[PDB]
Amino acid sequence: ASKFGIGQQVRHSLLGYLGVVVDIDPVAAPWYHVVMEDDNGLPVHTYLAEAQLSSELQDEHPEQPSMDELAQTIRKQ
Amino acid sequence: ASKFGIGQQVRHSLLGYLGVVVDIDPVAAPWYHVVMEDDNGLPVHTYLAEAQLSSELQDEHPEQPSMDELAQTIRKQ
Amino acid sequence: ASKFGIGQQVRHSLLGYLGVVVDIDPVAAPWYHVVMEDDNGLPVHTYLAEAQLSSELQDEHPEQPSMDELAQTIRKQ
Repeated sequence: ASKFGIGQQVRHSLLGYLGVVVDIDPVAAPWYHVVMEDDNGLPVHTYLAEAQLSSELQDEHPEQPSMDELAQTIRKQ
Repeated sequence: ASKFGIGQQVRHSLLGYLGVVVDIDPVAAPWYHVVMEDDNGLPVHTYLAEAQLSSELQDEHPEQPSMDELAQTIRKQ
Repeated sequence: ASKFGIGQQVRHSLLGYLGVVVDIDPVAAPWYHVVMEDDNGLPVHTYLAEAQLSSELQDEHPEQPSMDELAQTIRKQ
């Protein structure tokens, strides 16, 4: 029903930014609420169609620790 | 009561970014929740006063299809 | 229980952007929903851990009036 899950680290298929899925909106694919670090590194709330997202393989990002921190935190909230 | 409507394509009166109104907050004008593509092209959730927004005339944006996609989708959700 | 309050002007401890706390998420410190102006000056919704935030001293920002406007408005909504 949903390709990506809440708390999963994802990347923008086009721009390649790192982010975390924080919510999903149903009703052909669903939209995703994802907190995503931009150019500067601001954890910015974005609204992205499922086709704009790709799974992030790595679980550790030393350059972007806050996104690892976010993913772990959300996976419990 | 509200100058702009949910699902309407708008532009930032100053910066000129393209966006879509996704929600409105009442109580002199109201604030708008609008998903708006920035420099890089991230559909970023912004919070803007009514005075910062202008109607977008065009209904078709080949350079920014996701904003057209967003507007149509929201106009049904 | 919470270091920063809703409606308080804050700065990103690292990047130094100006923003306003619009909501707080509990359950070791809490996360903050803060509307924050980026490079271009977009009032962007960001999600920040308490450790990423610092109190903003000044109450008047002539270069960024909308953040002063936001703070005052939210302190009543």
